[PDB]
Amino acid sequence: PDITATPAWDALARHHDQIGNTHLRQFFADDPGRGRELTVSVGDLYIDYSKHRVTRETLALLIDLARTAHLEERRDQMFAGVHINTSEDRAVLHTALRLPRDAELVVDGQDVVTDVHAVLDAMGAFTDRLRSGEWTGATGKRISTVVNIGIGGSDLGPVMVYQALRHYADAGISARFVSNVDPADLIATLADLDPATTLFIVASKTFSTLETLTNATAARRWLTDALGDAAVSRHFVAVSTNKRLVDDFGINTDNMFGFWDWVGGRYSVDSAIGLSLMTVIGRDAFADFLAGFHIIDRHFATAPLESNAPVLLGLIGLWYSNFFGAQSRTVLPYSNDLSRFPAYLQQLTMESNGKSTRADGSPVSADTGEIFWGEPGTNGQHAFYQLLHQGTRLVPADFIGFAQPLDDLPTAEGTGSMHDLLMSNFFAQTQVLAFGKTAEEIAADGTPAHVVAHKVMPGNRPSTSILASRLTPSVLGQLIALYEHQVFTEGVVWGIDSFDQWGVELGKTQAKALLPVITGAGSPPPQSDSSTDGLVRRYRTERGRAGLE
Amino acid sequence: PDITATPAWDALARHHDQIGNTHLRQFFADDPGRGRELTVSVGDLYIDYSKHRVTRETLALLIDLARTAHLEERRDQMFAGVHINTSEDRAVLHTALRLPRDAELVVDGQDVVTDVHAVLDAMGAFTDRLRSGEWTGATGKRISTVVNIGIGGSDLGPVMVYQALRHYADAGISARFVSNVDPADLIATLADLDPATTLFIVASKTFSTLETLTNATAARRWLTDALGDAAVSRHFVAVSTNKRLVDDFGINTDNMFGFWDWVGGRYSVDSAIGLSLMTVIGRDAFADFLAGFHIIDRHFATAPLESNAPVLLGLIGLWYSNFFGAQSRTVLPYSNDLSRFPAYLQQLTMESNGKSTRADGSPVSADTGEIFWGEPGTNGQHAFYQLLHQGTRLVPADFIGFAQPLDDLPTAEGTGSMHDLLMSNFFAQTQVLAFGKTAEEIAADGTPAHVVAHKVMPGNRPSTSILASRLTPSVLGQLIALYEHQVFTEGVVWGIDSFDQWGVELGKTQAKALLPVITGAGSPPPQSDSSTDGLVRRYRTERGRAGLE
Repeated sequence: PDITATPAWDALARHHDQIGNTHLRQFFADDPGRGRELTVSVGDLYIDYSKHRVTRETLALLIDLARTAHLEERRDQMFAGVHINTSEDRAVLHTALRLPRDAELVVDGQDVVTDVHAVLDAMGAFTDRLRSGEWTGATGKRISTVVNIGIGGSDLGPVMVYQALRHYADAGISARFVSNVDPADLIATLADLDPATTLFIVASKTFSTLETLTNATAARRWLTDALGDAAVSRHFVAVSTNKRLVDDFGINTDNMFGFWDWVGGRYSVDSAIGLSLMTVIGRDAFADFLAGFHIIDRHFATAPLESNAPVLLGLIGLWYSNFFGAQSRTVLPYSNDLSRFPAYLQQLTMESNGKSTRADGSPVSADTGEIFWGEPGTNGQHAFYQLLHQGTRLVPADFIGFAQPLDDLPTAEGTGSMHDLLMSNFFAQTQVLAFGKTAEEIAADGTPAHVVAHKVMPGNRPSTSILASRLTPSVLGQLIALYEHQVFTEGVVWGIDSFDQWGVELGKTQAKALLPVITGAGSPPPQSDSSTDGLVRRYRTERGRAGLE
Repeated sequence: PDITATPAWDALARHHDQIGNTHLRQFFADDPGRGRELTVSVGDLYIDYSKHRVTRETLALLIDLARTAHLEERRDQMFAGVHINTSEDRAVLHTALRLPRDAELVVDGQDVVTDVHAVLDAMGAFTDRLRSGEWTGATGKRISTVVNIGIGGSDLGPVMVYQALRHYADAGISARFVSNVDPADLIATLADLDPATTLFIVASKTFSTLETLTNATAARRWLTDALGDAAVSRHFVAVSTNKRLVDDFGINTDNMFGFWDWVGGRYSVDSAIGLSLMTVIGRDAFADFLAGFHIIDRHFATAPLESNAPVLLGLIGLWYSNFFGAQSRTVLPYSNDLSRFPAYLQQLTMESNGKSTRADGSPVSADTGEIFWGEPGTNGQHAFYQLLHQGTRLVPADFIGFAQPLDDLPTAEGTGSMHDLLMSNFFAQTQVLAFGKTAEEIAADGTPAHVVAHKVMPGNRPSTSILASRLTPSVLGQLIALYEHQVFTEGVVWGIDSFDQWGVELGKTQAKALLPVITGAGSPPPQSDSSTDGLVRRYRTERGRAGLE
């Protein structure tokens, strides 16, 4: 049914009519204990959601909305393996990817636990050979660089996760990632690499993906030109499900690591898609990574809604989006290693919840999925916080930070801690965003009167602070799972299908159709519209093709 | 005066009441020639703005708004060097940075043309020595890596620009960039570097910037531990204005390259801040870079508003933001080398126009500056276009592309062009975003009826396509200038000061104040609010400091 027509929804509209313009200064004045009580401690995460424009009543009303949407039933249905991906009629079981070996799960006649660990064991064995040097190139050398080839779910994860756990790379092998069909990507990434010490991971479920196979074939030519035709088998492995395409790409079929239809691309990093990560950090650390997801899964499934982190956060997001009209949310990890985290969340969130259709197929009556964007902390601070502070836009913000640093350096006087410098910003920014600074408060500073107005900080800019104990594989897994389940709760509330992605098909087929137009001999026929018609013609002349056109 | 109260503004509101729900399919049906006529060819740029929700009447009304805001007067006033940065009472003369040697410009008693080229010559001379090997390290070797240290305007430019013009690096020296105060940044970037062949560029106008000087001092310790104390002078240079801090950092004062108060950080890359770029591509290519800005400057200053690219684009942006309520704009360069372009534009646009105050100091009556975000094309496509296509958000989109590739590879059959593959997407995506696909059109495809609704592409998602001839230093300069002037036109219309950034000060001073709280002996006093109070305490325990607390 339409969530927008329920009493819970109306109750929230009326509530917003009352507190929608209330300032965080007043929220805190009225609610002294919120700083301690509107928090959730789970796993290695301390989650403080108190700097939000909510009362205890808001939270209860939001939770009411969740219950009328049957969040808990749908949640159980996902874990159990019912086909909640309605438009495609399939299960949604990324959560199964991180289940302990001893877990019990049979779905549609498949024992997924056994299938999952079978692949993980095979990855562990292959990867061990690489890290030990039992696996060698076509000439005698050990592999020192793994280069992943994929797009979307097959790239954003592997890259973010490699950068995030950089400190845990312990086998002297590094990784690179080639995703764009722009040939500049492949050419730049292979420039300084020795083919004899380089091994390729070609990641695609069908093994027919246009960019990936195009990139992979060019890489194969590079490898073969150097090492010969038979060398393919020890410089190429596949994360795929298609045994007959992998061979006969030249890849040995037992160097093919699979994953299933019930794991979506944007949910795939904890599957065989994480092969490159396991390569650089090892099967054990990889297992700690999976364990971190599981902690949050366990918490999502068992905790009451009132104390359920991903649910509360998802609901608070919806509060701003549907009732304040905030079009976007910004994620700001205070960690250079997490610099690709916001880009990862972009696919997770926007490809999941960027929908206009309910699961049944009826049109939505309200906004669905927010724009997600950000940059790591103390870079973003100097780039766009000006707008966060003094802009005209409501942008709920997630601050993510780590208490303990992995490595540290002294300040400029040769004492103290650069990490403490980092984190002083982490705490101050949310404080300043929330409460701001008045004209009177600025005037008391001694600022010239006519300058005061330009310095005024209106505040009321809300944030969640997530303070993890330390950046570890488990903690990374905890963070990803945390967001996966927020995405789930917002989706269920809106009644959309957040596990399909039909919106990308047409772009692919239309590109295939336009290719001969920009490539073929002789002038193109009139196109569908005068804009692409003019653009295609200019493209032809500019590529040196329209002499005679 | 308040732009929102003028007849031009009201005329636009009434116009929006009429065409605000009109679909691009109808816009094009009614206006067959728009594909050719709503374009501007300038420099090496072909700019097609026809896929926008505008009629010829919209454009005239938007241009009327511009004139009532005195865009052209303010524009001339900027070039001339009047103090349009009202809150700080200073000139805004980044445009002077790319003036030919023979140009005539005296402002406030300063001959800026002479001052500009003096610095450029000095950079040319220093940089030539590096590229030729006349400049050597403290041991006898040539410099093979330059590492820039800065934040904000002193980082985003140098990084984006190095990656964009990667193909033009021709002297065998590479570059790296260290911006975060998170020590992980410095530690990761220096890990595999030989101090004897490494040279540092420390970029900051005051040379007192907290992150930068902290990073720089740690780097100095790394360099000195290896090469000795006197080695500083040939491994450190400064882009700064403070001769007495540069020395006595240990840097030779004639290895200090300056820039002026009238160039803002987010407008500084074509100044001495571009030193690292000049190092890898040479003073000549650097001059072509500046020339590209100048072409667009010349065009901005002379072209009539009806055919003035940055003005039309700025106005169209405002149309969506102020009259459709679009909170963000996405920039999607189909080029892996331009992968950091969207992040660069984030600072340019949001730090400029994220304001709530007019130049006089009065409060704005409408939204000011949009959220800018994006990722390079064929990555973003697989990450978030799902939402662009089937989402619920209006996100005007800028597609940027290049006709000629720098280097190319064949497709998977060993013929054709990967670059043409890239560009087929470039043309198809805008086409699909604009016009979409109906239920009837999908049903005719053979799709099962109950699946049809999930595949529907509502379209009406607008875009500008910018097709540059080729990615060159000049073309990069043209693109940056193009955006600088859009930012200018939107700012002038809103009547804000887009060249100050007061909103960042408080965050800095509050971080300085919170530092002793998280660092000092003994438990912190009650903080300003219960959230930072709880967070600081958790931080202490987690860093191993609250034994006894």
